Amino acid sequence: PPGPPGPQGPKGDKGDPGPPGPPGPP
Amino acid sequence: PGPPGPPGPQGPKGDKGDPGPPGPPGPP
Amino acid sequence: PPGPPGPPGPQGPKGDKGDPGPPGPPGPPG
Repeated sequence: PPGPPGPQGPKGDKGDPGPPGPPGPP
Repeated sequence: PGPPGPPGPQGPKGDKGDPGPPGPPGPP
Repeated sequence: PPGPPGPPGPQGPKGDKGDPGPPGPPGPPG
């Protein structure tokens, strides 16, 4: 009989860093 | 009974981060 | 003998959300 399911796969890559924030107020 | 199968697939890439904080108030 | 290797495991977790971006530029001189 074939054996049990394998282990959980690795975590995905971290998402890309976000963009610079907006300018401050004048 | 056979041994455990190979590892599962790598998970998907995370979501893009948020835009950063607003910059500092301008000076006079 | 022991049977053939079994099925693949579950999908790994999604990656963490990315870091926030850098601070925005200083506002214009008023």
